[PDB]
Amino acid sequence: LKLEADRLFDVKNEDGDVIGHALAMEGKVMKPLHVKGTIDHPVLSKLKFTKSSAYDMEFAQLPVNMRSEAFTSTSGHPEGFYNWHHGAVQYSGGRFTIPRGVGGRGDSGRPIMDNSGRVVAIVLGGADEGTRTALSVVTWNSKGKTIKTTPEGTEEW
Repeated sequence: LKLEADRLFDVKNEDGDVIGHALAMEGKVMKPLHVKGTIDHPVLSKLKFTKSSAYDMEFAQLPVNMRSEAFTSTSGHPEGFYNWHHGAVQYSGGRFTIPRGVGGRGDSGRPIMDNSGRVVAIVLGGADEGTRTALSVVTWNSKGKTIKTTPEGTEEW
């Protein structure tokens, strides 16, 4: 059996469709800015969100309590395979890549993470490079600063 904390939340549209996800990580609730909807959570949906347009990110501070049920980011990540909801992701030459036909609407927001459980990046969109989809993500470098990879022809999910 799998018992996993309160970290990934649904973001629904007007009639209720899941159009994206929001995550608890490093003391903040966060979600892609382009995802226009409401976080499906009684406490989280009422918080005041700060807009970070240069990274397609929108974040608010995790309530003192929820602070323990949260992910953790990680700077150092070599090439190789990673994990995500739909299976194995793939860091290769500075860009993550998943098979064609896997990514789609509602997949923006979910984390890509290692085997140790640290979040490497968060998904935003994808540009199809023939047989694999290159991912557009918010990732982070050695001295903290977050980077924002965006492939050519990326259509945000």
